[PDB]
Amino acid sequence: RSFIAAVIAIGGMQLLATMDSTVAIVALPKIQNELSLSDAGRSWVITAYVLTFGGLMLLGGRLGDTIGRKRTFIVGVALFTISSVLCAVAWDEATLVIARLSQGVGSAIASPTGLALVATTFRKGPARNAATAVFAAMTAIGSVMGLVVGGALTEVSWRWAFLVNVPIGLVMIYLARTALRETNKERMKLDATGAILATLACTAAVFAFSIGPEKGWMSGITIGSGLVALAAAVAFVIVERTAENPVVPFHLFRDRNRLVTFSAILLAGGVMFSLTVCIGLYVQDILGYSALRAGVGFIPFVIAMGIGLGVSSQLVSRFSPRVLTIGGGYLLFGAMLYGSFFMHRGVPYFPNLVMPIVVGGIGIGMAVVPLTLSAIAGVGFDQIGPVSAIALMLQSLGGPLVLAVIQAVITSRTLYLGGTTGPVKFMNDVQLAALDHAYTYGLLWVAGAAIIVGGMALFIGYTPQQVAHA
Amino acid sequence: RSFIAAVIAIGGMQLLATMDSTVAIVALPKIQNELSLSDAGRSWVITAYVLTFGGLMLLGGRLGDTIGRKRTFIVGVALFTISSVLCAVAWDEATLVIARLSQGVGSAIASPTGLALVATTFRKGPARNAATAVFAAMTAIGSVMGLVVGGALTEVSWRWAFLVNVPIGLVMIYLARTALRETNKERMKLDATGAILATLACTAAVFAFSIGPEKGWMSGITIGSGLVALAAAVAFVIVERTAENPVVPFHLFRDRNRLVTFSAILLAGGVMFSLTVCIGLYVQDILGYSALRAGVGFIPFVIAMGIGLGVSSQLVSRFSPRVLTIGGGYLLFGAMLYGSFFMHRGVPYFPNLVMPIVVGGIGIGMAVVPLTLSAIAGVGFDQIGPVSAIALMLQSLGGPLVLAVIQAVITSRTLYLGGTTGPVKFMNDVQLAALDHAYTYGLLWVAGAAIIVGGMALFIGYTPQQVAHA
Ligand SMILES: CCCCCCCCCCCCCCCCCC(=O)OC[C@H](COP(=O)(O)OC[C@H](O)CO)OC(=O)CCCCCCCCCCCCCCC
Ligand SMILES: CCCCCCCCCCCCCCCCCC(=O)OC[C@H](COP(=O)(O)OC[C@H](O)CO)OC(=O)CCCCCCCCCCCCCCC
Ligand SMILES: CCCCCCCCCCCCCCCCCC(=O)OC[C@H](COP(=O)(O)OC[C@H](O)CO)OC(=O)CCCCCCCCCCCCCCC
Ligand SMILES: CC(C)CCC[C@@H](C)[C@H]1CC[C@H]2[C@@H]3CC=C4C[C@@H](OC(=O)CCC(=O)O)CC[C@]4(C)[C@H]3CC[C@]12C
Ligand SMILES: CC(C)CCC[C@@H](C)[C@H]1CC[C@H]2[C@@H]3CC=C4C[C@@H](OC(=O)CCC(=O)O)CC[C@]4(C)[C@H]3CC[C@]12C
Ligand SMILES: O=C(Nc1cc2c(cc1C(=O)c1ccccc1)OCCO2)c1ccccc1Br
Ligand SMILES: O=C(Nc1cc2c(cc1C(=O)c1ccccc1)OCCO2)c1ccccc1Br
Repeated sequence: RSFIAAVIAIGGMQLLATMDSTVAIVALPKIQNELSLSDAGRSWVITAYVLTFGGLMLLGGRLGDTIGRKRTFIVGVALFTISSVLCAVAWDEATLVIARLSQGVGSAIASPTGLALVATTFRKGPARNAATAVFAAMTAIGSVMGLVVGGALTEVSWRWAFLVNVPIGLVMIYLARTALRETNKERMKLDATGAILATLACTAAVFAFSIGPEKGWMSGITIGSGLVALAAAVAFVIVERTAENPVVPFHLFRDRNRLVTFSAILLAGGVMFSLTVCIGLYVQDILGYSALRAGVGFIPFVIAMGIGLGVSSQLVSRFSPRVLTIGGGYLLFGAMLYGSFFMHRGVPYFPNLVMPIVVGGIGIGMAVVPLTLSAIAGVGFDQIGPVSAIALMLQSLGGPLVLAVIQAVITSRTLYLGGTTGPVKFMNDVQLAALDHAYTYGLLWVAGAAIIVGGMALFIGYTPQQVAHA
Repeated sequence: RSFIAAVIAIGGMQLLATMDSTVAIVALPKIQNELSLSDAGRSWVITAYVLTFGGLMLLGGRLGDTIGRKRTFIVGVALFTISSVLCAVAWDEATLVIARLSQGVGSAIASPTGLALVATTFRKGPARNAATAVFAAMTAIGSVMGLVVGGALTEVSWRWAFLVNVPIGLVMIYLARTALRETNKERMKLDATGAILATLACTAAVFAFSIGPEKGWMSGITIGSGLVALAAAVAFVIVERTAENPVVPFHLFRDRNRLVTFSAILLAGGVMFSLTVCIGLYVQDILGYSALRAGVGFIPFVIAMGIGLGVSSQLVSRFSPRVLTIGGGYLLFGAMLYGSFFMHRGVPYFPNLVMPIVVGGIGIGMAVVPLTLSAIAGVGFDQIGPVSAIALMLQSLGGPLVLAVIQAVITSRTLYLGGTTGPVKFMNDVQLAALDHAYTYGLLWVAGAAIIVGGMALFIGYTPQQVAHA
């Protein structure tokens, strides 16, 4: 009971953040019908959460040291649960933006502390391997349940979908309080100036990136904000040289195996993000599956991923992360190749969707556990805070960068085959066939990126003694 | 009985040529101890066959159009059979060279005609697909038989190893005489100047490439012969402009999927040749399996390849050559990755050699049939000669080019890990471990080359109607 409550409590914010993220995507069309926030306002509800999630994440890593990791986990999760209630009673556009900003602040504080808790509470060995498998398991369970919950009761209203995080948020706070021990260490002074410039640089960079498409990549407010991001980043690096208790220990990423590992998760997160988005839009637009049936159809992904994670936890103590990452990616590579050739519209479910999803899930499950263990391998307790934050930050940062290239390929080929860059709701059934072949073509580009990820996975070079022993 | 005698007869030269090559490899050390031809002559027995095999191949493609494809097949195989008897009674170094030259001339005349017989004897449809599988099947049966026969009765004498080709050589002539019909077409005049310059250019290019390492890449006989190859090649291209009945129809390779397909088999053949040479030296030097037990240990490869060829022959009428080539290569990719991580000296047979060999065999067998069908797809009868000759030539030309890069990587890492560039018979068991890990490393570079082959295979764009229908 003590072990089971511990792993469930630690992985709670992974369940909440991913489940809330998918519910937001499902409920975004109906927010437009009610609030009438226009097409400009459609992205602010998504970018508001992302803006402060990425802005405050590096602050949230070191915050667990100077206040405590367990208290930081409850405080961060509690703010998220409260923010979801305010989000579900939004009056207008302004209230919904402030509510989404508050959720990201709560999730920015708690997400790094969740992975840092994995590193600290469970001693290296089978306990950390099992905890890592469960931590990555609830990441996938949340997203599917978001589709099912979002797709199930979105008909009655979109407000009820957001209130569903309150029962889950409260039970995780109850489990965390009654199953985690506040290890009383000496509190460490926070880097005031170092954290201010990091938060300023990250928020400004995200603002410029998000606001570019809306207003223009050279208008002046985009590059103007990017100039402030560059200025803060340079001043942050200069100040961190002589900084005590740094927000980012740059000296730490000189091991020649931390850089390789942290470069791998950066692009591996980009491949995973572009894969979920592309498959999500393809299932929604081409197949027309709807959220409820799409969510119920992805249950085999969760069961398949659970098998891959469970197997890999046992295998990580005998095989190095190098082979397991390549072995898992190899399975995913076949699943995406199969889905790149036999994925026309109207194909049945069992032979064409159950198999590649199940095979791909085991590949993702197998490769996630070794990467997570090697990310948090051999750091300490005074430097595990920021290192966990950077692993989350690089995972999320690689999403838009790779996906931007992929979406350009979808758009380029959709015009080449004959198609329109408008909404799917107006298509000629031949422009819609062009879009069908554009998505299937871009899946090869995602496969090309996955090859590069495996290319630098060959430089990881961690033995299983460092990551999953003692 | 007519179909079985036909397919066995047509692919007989592939059995002879491949089997003879492996027997010469196995028997080379014992030829040295008797004839005492020194290290300089060690390669002249191998390069003499290759020098004239590549030199006369392009002339042998057009030779069936002016004399007859059935007559050319019997004459070529008969000269190979007669040359093997002379090769087995060699008195000294000079006569062994002349005997190997005569074998290559017979193989150069028969090999292009053998693949031309596949295209012309069997109508497009299930007959050609089954004949292609058998044609490729007996290439691998021949290689493994060369190990088993070479390694079995090498003990008594190496001369008996070369006489084993006479019972097989005679029966393939008998089958070809009583199972192939001489389709009486009008004989087409031969290109005199074009064939002469093509033979001169190819022989000089091979002579310069072969004699380079022995004498040096800049001595004057290397670039001097290379100068003759370039002068002949340029003159050959000039006279082929106004050539009636050309030896190489350059205009034919402008379809944008003939170039892609023929570039695939060039580098696909280079990948395959480096894979057998690297695995052959690894098994010989590191594992110390000896020829007889190595040959018996590769019997699962023949059975595994037979399953792959048999499955692919039925699947090629429903799936395009694009997906089958990628599907076959994907299986080979996993086998080579598995062998690149869990292949140390001293590992057992069943878990570490039977599985990667069987999986790799099915992968190669699956990919071989679609490539062969698309290579000979949509040509005719008056241009099938040179097209098949070019396909055999590019397959054989890609071997040394890719293998030169792979061997350079093997050597470089052997020194990096701490090793010696001498023979394996003097090793310190720590320099042999460095060589062991060098071969395992170079298997990754072969896997990188296979990926590039897969990328080019996506541009084939043949439907199954063009290659395996009607
Ligand atoms: C991977 C990082 C490793 C380092 C990780 C180390 C760094 C520290 C963090 C550790 C914890 C994170 C791991 C969590 C598990 C991995 C995430 C995941 O897997 O989560 C499920 C996902 C939705 O949840 P998420 O919100 O997490 O999504 C991803 C995030 O957004 C961005 O990472 O859903 C899917 O799997 C999509 C389906 C997969 C398809 C399989 C292939 C079939 C292709 C056929 C084509 C058919 C259609 C045609 C189409 C054209
Ligand atoms: C101490 C350490 C070191 C010190 C420090 C030393 C210095 C650090 C080195 C950094 C990286 C250098 C190169 C990185 C680029 C990637 C390599 C690459 O580009 O080459 C990939 C290679 C060949 O192919 P290419 O054709 O590209 O090469 C030829 C030309 O590029 C084409 O012209 O392929 C492979 O063998 C990879 C095998 C695995 C792939 C199959 C499975 C998928 C992988 C995992 C996915 C995980 C998903 C996770 C989701 C959960
Ligand atoms: C492929 C061309 C397609 C276009 C073809 C179209 C063009 C026209 C011609 C068509 C007919 C040719 C096809 C014949 C079949 C393919 C050849 C083949 O397959 O023949 C068996 C081969 C020996 O016969 P060959 O003499 O023909 O050899 C090749 C030639 O020399 C050059 O092509 O043996 C082997 O398979 C080696 C073992 C394979 C290993 C599998 C992966 C395991 C890796 C684990 C590593 C463990 C050790 C570590 C190591 C470090
Ligand atoms: C008609 C069909 C057969 C055409 C498809 C063949 C090519 C047009 C495509 C198929 C896959 C593509 C490759 C897939 C992956 C990549 C990796 C890509 O790099 C990235 O994804 C980098 C992402 C980043 O910027 O962070 C560069 C192009 C490349 C080599 C692509 C080059 C073009 C390729 C070979
Ligand atoms: C010892 C540890 C640190 C592992 C490090 C190995 C990697 C640095 C190797 C393994 C796979 C290699 C790649 C495999 C194949 C290729 C294709 C190669 O070009 C070819 O087409 C090779 C075949 C040829 O034409 O000769 C260019 C380098 C590259 C990307 C290689 C670059 C170096 C890589 C990444
Ligand atoms: O995120 C997952 N899907 C999606 C991601 C998206 C997206 C849509 C989806 C959908 O699925 C979907 C939604 C409504 C109706 C039909 C399908 O539209 C914007 C970009 O992001 C996902 C969750 C769990 C498991 C696998 C996945 Br692919
Ligand atoms: O040609 C095949 N092997 C070889 C190729 C070689 C080579 C050696 C071998 C051997 O095997 C071998 C020979 C003697 C003792 C032990 C092993 O030395 C020079 C370079 O070429 C082969 C044949 C059929 C199936 C698979 C293969 Br890999």
